[PDB]
Amino acid sequence: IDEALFDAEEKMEKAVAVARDDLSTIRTGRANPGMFSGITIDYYGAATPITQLASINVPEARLVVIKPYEANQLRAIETAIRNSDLGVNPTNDGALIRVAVPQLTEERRRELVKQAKHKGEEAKVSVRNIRRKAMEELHRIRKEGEAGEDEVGRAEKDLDKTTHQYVTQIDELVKHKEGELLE
Repeated sequence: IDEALFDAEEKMEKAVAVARDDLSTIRTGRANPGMFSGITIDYYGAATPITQLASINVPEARLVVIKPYEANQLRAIETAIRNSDLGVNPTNDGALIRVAVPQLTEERRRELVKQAKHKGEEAKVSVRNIRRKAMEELHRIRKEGEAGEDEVGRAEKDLDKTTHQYVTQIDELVKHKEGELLE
């Protein structure tokens, strides 16, 4: 009973954390390092995220400043940022890549709102699957008479509450993202 519930809770929480970082990769007004994570260059044979290859810094609200660890990688990093879906055009002063974040077209906000809702959908499905796995275990325990009927009844109601708890948190994260998109 306990192994199944505690493990389910621990996994749900990881899944919520995973969703939080997933949403943080969405292009938004008020730039963040997350939106750069998806972007990747050919780094000596292996595609590498430029989150790994540079130090992203966000001074002003819609102004990003990026410093490549190995200077000769600037061109490729700046080119990757140019050819990404971020809708930005970088410049450089020989050492630092300067990225100006333009305002999103209302035409592109709904599109990124739909991506934020989809990422939420993914994680909620994953939370539901974790519940189902724990729930099947609870059903097996009752079938085999490995715990009292009321004991499992209690665990079932606890498991449901926990699931709702974490499905809502995901909804909250998406609502908060949808808000950041329409700002």
